[PDB]
Amino acid sequence: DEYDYLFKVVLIGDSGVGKSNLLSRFTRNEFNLESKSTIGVEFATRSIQVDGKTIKAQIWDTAGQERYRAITSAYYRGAVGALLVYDIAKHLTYENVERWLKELRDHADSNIVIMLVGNKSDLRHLRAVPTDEARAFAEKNGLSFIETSALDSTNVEAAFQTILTEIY
Amino acid sequence: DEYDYLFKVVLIGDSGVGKSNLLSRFTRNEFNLESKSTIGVEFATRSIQVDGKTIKAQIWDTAGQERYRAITSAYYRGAVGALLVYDIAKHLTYENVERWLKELRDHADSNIVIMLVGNKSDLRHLRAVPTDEARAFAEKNGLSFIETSALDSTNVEAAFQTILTEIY
Ligand SMILES: Nc1nc2c(ncn2[C@@H]2O[C@H](COP(=O)(O)OP(=O)(O)O)[C@@H](O)[C@H]2O)c(=O)[nH]1
Ligand SMILES: Nc1nc2c(ncn2[C@@H]2O[C@H](COP(=O)(O)OP(=O)(O)O)[C@@H](O)[C@H]2O)c(=O)[nH]1
Repeated sequence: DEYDYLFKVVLIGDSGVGKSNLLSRFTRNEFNLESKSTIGVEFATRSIQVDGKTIKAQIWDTAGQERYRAITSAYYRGAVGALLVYDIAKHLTYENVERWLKELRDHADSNIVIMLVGNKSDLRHLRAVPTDEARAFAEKNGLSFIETSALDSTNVEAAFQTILTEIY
Repeated sequence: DEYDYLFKVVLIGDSGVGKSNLLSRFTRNEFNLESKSTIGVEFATRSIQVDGKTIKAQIWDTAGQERYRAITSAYYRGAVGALLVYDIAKHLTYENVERWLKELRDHADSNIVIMLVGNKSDLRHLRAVPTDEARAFAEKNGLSFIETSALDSTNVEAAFQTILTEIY
């Protein structure tokens, strides 16, 4: 309705890291243990205050199954921010971060803000990716970093708040 | 990208009529009693080889929640087809059809192909909307008509095939 800006932010990362739940957690405060992730591409909006300004954060997610030219273009088109997500309890998903970074470099707009997100922090008892290793990688590649839990909500609001503030 | 044509078809109608399940049926022949409907807007693609050609039917669905210019325009933009859905066991969802037809009128392309769909035909013992009446309304408005059951699959693939044939 009435707002100041509209920013599109896309979620990327291995399937199963919790992208659909970061989306639902942030935009509707909903979480599902048994995934209700999109079968294709999905986006939902959340209005949030940033520096007094009302921003409509339109968050995108995908199963990544469909990759024909048209859909891949539509996904990144206009995106001013990207949350590159991995699962702190699954090292493989972090090992794939390098590839997702290249993906963004090959399809995203040049001015896109990227933030590395280690999701499922509530599973720290089974941690597979040391916070320090991920943070160091984040710094060396010039991008913000934070660990979240869509499950218990820790840092979810902060994560989007941060990337949105970096874009504005 | 190796198809011949890309047709965008949108699903509209009251929430709870079964749109997310028509989408899951059309794309993966799957049905969920426990709704996995999108929380905002989502689209998935179904590939079908017809006339030696290969067509990608990009089906869109909506939660109907988010309602702000930007997204409303993007929803109908480029759509060559529309499935206007109601629940045959809930008379109110049928009453709203006329109002849904109005939204297509001033938001969708004038030449968009519209098919009226009476879903949940498996709940015949709870029917609230007589078939002949719905069909008469469709007839008078120049709309195709069919009753489906995303739950037991009846006429779902046929409804899809019908509108695509009308669009192609
Ligand atoms: N423990 C835990 N599970 C999570 C978290 N976020 C998502 N999940 C779960 O992990 C699975 C995969 O999540 P899904 O959201 O479908 O992620 P996607 O495939 O990346 O989009 C589901 O079982 C979720 O309930 C989280 O922060 N903590
Ligand atoms: N009996 C019956 N239930 C259905 C049918 N299609 C969908 N449903 C159910 O009715 C509810 C509403 O469906 P949902 O797909 O989320 O429709 P939406 O809100 O229009 O997008 C869900 O519990 C579905 O499982 C159908 O053909 N028959």
